[PDB]
Formats: sequence, structure tokens, C-alpha cells
Amino acid sequence: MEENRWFLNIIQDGFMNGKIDFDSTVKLLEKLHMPFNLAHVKHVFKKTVDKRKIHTINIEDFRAIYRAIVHRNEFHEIFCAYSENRKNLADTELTAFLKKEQFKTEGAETTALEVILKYEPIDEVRKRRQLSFEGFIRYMSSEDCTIFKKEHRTVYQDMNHPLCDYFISSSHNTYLVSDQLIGPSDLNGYISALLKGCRCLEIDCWDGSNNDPVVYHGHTLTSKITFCSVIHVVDKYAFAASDYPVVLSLENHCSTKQQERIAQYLLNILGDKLLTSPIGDIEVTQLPSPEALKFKILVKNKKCGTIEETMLRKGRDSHGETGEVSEEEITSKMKIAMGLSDLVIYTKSEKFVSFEHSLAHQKCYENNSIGELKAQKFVKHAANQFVSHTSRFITRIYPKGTRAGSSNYNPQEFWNVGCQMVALNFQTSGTPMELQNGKFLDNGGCGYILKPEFLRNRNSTFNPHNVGRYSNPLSLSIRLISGHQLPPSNLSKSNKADPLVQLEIYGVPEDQAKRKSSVIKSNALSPRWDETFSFTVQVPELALIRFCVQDEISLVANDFLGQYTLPLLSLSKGYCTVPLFSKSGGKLEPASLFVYVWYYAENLYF
Ligand SMILES: [Ca+2]
Ligand SMILES: [Cl-]
Ligand SMILES: [Cl-]
Ligand code: NA
Repeated sequence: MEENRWFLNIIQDGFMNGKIDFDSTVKLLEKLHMPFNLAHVKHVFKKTVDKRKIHTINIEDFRAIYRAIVHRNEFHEIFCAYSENRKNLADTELTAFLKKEQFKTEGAETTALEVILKYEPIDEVRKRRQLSFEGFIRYMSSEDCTIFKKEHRTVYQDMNHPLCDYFISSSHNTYLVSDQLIGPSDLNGYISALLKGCRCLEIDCWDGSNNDPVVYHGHTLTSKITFCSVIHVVDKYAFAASDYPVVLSLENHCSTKQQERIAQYLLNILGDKLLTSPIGDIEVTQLPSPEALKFKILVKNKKCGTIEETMLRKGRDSHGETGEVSEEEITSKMKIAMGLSDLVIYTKSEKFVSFEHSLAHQKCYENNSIGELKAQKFVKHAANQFVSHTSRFITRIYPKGTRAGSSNYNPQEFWNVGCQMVALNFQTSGTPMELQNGKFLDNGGCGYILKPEFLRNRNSTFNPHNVGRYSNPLSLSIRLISGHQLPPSNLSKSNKADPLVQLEIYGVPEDQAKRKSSVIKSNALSPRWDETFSFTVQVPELALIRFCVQDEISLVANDFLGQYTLPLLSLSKGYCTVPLFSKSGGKLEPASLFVYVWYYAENLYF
């Protein structure tokens, strides 16, 4: 009666010209501010008017449509359990639910009040400090109840360790927005990457006409953009999504005259953002922290000579001075303008020879770039030497040169041995970028994640192929309860799919796992599984968990409906929702799963 008056109050405006068609039904549902899938609404509307002359609906029809799309049985069961089948939850009943079923302890009497004030739409009920079913569905569908832990949505990790101690969000050939051979270069590559909190961007520099450097993929048909315009974009967007330092990975193919223009543009456009001298003493023996370098941009490039020479050359104009460096950097001796060489302080790109050579001779401010194929050989045959390397030196992996369509390797292979800059083609849809985007949700999306302790100890014996005494076993149980408004199959003429859910663990080889639910026939709107999945994970700090929702098409084919990936240790506990993303990386809202999550680590217990 209260609920009904609230509801009529919102929608009745819509019926002022009598019964409404489909386009008006849609416009009216939006007034209730719950997201809906058009195909689902279209279906329930067609079933409502199927055997009728006019294909219009009245107010009672519209209520039934709303109830079918928005109300969820799985939420009703829970609500009636805490309400004792009353119409509303008392504030003490809601408190009970928050503490016992979502483990939202410490300030639960507090959070109950806040849930009501934030989500209860019926003014009457809100004033009695109660929650209606309408308010409960809004709360349970909100960002307060998603599976990613609220505490991980801010920068919570220790940001005061040396730079080498972090995983760093890293993009390959950032200027490309499609393939590697014939598609465009575009400033949007840089804008998009930076807005996702990417910290290490690649710029391939080539000589332009008019003596002005340009950016494109050398020896291809990709279009060109000006170097100048890339630096203007970096100036505007570097710190849009994160406070933490950006690295510009320059792959230089310019003549020395155009290299001087590179240096000038960097200096003049970026100003005080650009790091142009050591923070401390000039004899650098460990890298500064991300915290020490907030709001700075660092140049990664080849360098001729010492930092000491750089500090001396600052007393004069260095125009016309050139060095020699050990290679031209290309995807698997050259002249350098010293004006450009002199912008390199903590991020000197150094040719890789061997792990032994690096141990003997490389400095902490020297990084290495290793192609996919070589790095995979080292992971397979020398994983602990690789860990020893990455604990000391910033290491960048990039995709092999034959990936001319911008496909990506699996990045988890390299994170498993502590590689800091695992560079991906950010533009390309696929599981690699889903793992990347999931991983770098953590630590507030700032693009730096502190590596586990066993990858930072310079004398670690960690081997991902045989974890042994580094194991920290975690037991995980996930109840898959339901799905809601899943995207219909591309083949359904109405609103059907045959959904199943695959749960995946990515991590060290012994932890990798796949589980599938049963297939539900012909129900995308409200499939109910109630199925329990169990895992043990030996190295939870490196693990990512992915929910992959598929449509069983035929005996030999499943289609992708949506997915979500996050770090295993960022899982919320108790009842929560899994938001889903399309292959393009678009939000499929309202498509969701409803689960109950519990896990514990063996290390808590004597
Ligand atoms: Ca490149
Ligand atoms: Cl490819
Ligand atoms: Cl891919
Ligand atoms: Na552009």
C-alpha cells in the first residue's frame, strides 16, 4: 500500500494520455533509476501484449513488467529471512544482515542508518529508519555490494619503497589504436591509456619533414602524429587518474638534430613535471620511491655517460654535443644528442646480455627491455635467476614483433617472476587485457602495485615452478547463486541464452584452475545455479580470479556473454555482486552475478 503509493507517485505522469507503447515504457522505466537491458524489457512487454488488438500497456501491466525485470527472488528470500516476512526491515534487522552476511563489522548500527539514508526510496519508510524491499534491491545492486573490496579502491599500499619494487601499469606502442602495420597513430592511444592509470607509455620517434619529429611505427603504413602533440597530451593527462610518476619509454630513431627538438619539447611543455636531476646525492645507489616522485615524469631512453657528467654539463649549453650508445632500440652503435641523454636520470635503458653480466656490472638506475620470446625461455629455464634480476633492476617485457595485429601474450607469466613493466597493446580485446585491467584495479587504480616480499628480497630463492616453502595456502569457497539480466545470445530472437559460468584462477602454474557451472537452458534474465566452487591457492598474492559468463551455442561452441577479473585478495566476503564487462571492455550493467564468497589463509593460524 505504501509501496504502491510510492510507485504510482513516480510513474503516473507517464499515463496522462492513457496506455503507452514500448518507447514510452522504456522512457518511463528510466524514471525509476534502475538500469535495464532493452532486450529483456522488450520481451516482457511483448509477452504482455501478445494476444491483444492494441500493443499498449496500462498501469497494472507496467507494474508487472517492473516486477519481472527488477525484483529478484534471491534477494526476496534473503529479505524475508531478516524481516520475518514483514514488509520492511527494522534498522536492527538490517544491522544484523550487514554484520552476519556481509561481514561489515565495526560501525554496523552506523552503516545501517547510512544504507537507509542512501538507498531507501520510500520517504515514509526512510523516516521510520526502516528499509523496504525497494530499498534493499537498490542497496544490493549498488557499488557498496560489488565483489571488489571497498578498502582496495583507494591507495592503501606502502608507496615508499624503491621503484623497482612495484608492478607498473605498462602499454606497448601506445600511439597505435588498432593493428601495427596499416592502422592509425592517434593521440587517443595516450589519452585512453592514461585515463586507465597506465604509468609507462611508449613513444616511437622518427624524423619528420620540416625538421620536426613525428611518431608512427617505422617502416609501415601507419599514419603519423607529431611528437609535440603527444607531449601536450601527456602534460594534460599524466596525473588525471593517478598522482604517481609516469615513465615515457622513448624508442629513438631520430637524427641528432631532431633528438634535440625532442629534448626541447619535453623541457618546455612539461616544465616542473619533468624530472631533470637526482632527488638526493649524485651517486645514486637505490631508486627513489613512487611517493618521492609524485607528479613527476621520467624519461626512459638510452644514455651516453654518467649522471655525474650530466650534472657538469648543466653549467653550459649542450646543443651540438653528441654521444654514442650501444644500439638502436627495435622490437626483437647509434648517435644520441646529449641534450636528450641528459634528461635520463633513474631510467637508463641498457642492453641486456645475461643475468650474470647484469649482476656483475649493471646499476640500479639501468633497466632492460626483453622481448616476449626470449623472456618466455628465461621463465621456463631460469625462473629464479629472473627473480634475482627483477628484484634488482626494472625490467620491461614487450610483445613479439610478429603480433602485427596487436594481439597480446599472457602477462601473468612475467608477473610471476617480478617483471615490473609488462607492456601490453591496451587497444586489443582479449583475456590478456582483462587480466591487466583487473590487476591494476588494485591500490586505488594508481598504476603501481607493491610486489610480494618474496619477489623484493634480492636473495630470494622463489621459483614459480616449484613454490615450496614460499607457499601461503588460501582456501576459497564461492557459492554461485544467480545471474541477472545477462545479455541475450546474438542468435536469440527474444531474450534467451543458455548461460554457464567459468571460474578461473591465474597465477603460479600449480595454482591455475578452471571450474564450470552447469548450463541453464533458455534463461538469461534470472538463471539460478546455487552451485559451490572450492579452490586452494598456494601463492594468493600473485593470483587473479576471473568470472567468465558464456552461452552454450552448440555441442562444439560457446559464445562470450561477459566477464570480470580482480586480484584474489581483493575479493569481498559474504553476499556480493559480480558486475560484468563485454569483450570491448564496456560495462554490461545491469548484467551481474550474485555470489557468496568466503576464504581464509592458513598463515593466520598457529
Ligand atoms: Ca616501439
Ligand atoms: Cl597479432
Ligand atoms: Cl589478445
Ligand atoms: Na591524433
